[PDB]
Amino acid sequence: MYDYLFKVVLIGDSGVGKSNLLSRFTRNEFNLESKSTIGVEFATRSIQVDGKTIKAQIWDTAGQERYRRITSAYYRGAVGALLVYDIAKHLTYENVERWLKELRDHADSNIVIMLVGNKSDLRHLRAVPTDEARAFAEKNNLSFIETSALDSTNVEEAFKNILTEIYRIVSQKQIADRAAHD
Ligand SMILES: Nc1nc2c(ncn2[C@@H]2O[C@H](COP(=O)(O)OP(=O)(O)NP(=O)(O)O)[C@@H](O)[C@H]2O)c(=O)[nH]1
Ligand SMILES: [Mg+2]
Ligand code: NI
Ligand code: NI
Repeated sequence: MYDYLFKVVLIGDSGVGKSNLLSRFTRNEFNLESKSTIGVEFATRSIQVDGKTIKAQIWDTAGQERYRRITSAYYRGAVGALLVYDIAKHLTYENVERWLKELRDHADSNIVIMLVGNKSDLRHLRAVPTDEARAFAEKNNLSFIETSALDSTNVEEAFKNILTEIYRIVSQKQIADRAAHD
């Protein structure tokens, strides 16, 4: 059983590690040789927030949109988005703004967004300083975390954080809504 089913979509440039974040979170698995994502995939994991069972339904799709535009169907019903860039590849961070516009175009206007700087294990190749991404996240009302799907750092935390924020929002909406029914 679960108390909540939260659809959370992974978005971000191809190669940033979205599928490995998914595999790490849902299966504790990581693949150095993962290929670009076929179509759309989702995987689930349930976590407890405030003693409630939150079932995360995490969606994943290839980041490259040149030939294949992500439709609103991908974003539809999503209450969270993990907007992932690769800390070692500045272009993926530069594209965060385009991903934010994609969210505006395709997703619920109140979608919870977490900026995720993935591949923190590549600190020797870091192209995006943490405080820069933080400042950007703060400016854009995004939560922010750096992860490494490879070494697992902050992967649990990233998902738990976004899911908790979503939980906080919908649990409060439920209380309000119940009152409307009363
Ligand atoms: N060093 C390091 N490599 C990572 C990390 N996460 C993913 N990678 C590597 O980055 C490459 C792309 O990962 P992948 O998860 O497939 O990226 P993606 O964002 O899903 N790509 P696509 O959008 O095209 O499906 C793979 O070689 C993968 O092993 C990480 O945290 N650290
Ligand atoms: Mg992928
Ligand atoms: Ni679009
Ligand atoms: Ni109602």
